[PDB]
Amino acid sequence: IQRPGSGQIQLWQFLLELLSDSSNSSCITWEGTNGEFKMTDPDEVARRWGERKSKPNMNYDKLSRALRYYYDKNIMTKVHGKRYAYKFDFHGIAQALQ
Amino acid sequence: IQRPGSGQIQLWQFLLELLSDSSNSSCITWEGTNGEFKMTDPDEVARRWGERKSKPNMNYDKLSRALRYYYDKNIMTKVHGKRYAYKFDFHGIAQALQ
Repeated sequence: IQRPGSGQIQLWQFLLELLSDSSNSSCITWEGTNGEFKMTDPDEVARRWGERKSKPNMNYDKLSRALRYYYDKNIMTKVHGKRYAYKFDFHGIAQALQ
Repeated sequence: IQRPGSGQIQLWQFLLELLSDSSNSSCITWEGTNGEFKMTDPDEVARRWGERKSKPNMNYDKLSRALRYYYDKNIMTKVHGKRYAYKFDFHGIAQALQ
């Protein structure tokens, strides 16, 4: 776990940070089913990630590629049939906290 | 979030810590459905919590009462139809990380 709001934060924790504050819902919001979320403005999520990390040329293409990497790590999966929807895996997140 | 293994740890984080290590499965284990777990030896979980917190007279009666408190906080719910089964709520856990 890194310090909330920090530049060293990992992507999984950054998305949980944005989700924890309902005022972010115009760009990213919980869906209601445990751990499932949707990027209501995926370009805005990518912009905010770019700004946190000060990474030039960050965009949704790059953000989605990073999210795909979490599947193998058991930290997240995509949700099919929905737009820009993903689901956190509690089993990998618990490990990521230690 | 507190330091893993610390005496100051909260109950929700202590249970995630035990769950993160599959070798604990004789007393507490993931069920497979996202966030659901079962206390395969609830008295052993209570003993380990008692030992972490150095709380005399800790027992399953007291542990279960603490778990009930998390329902109102949106951190956990009981699972009906199953023995000693509970489910973490990602929505309250995300907040608990900030």
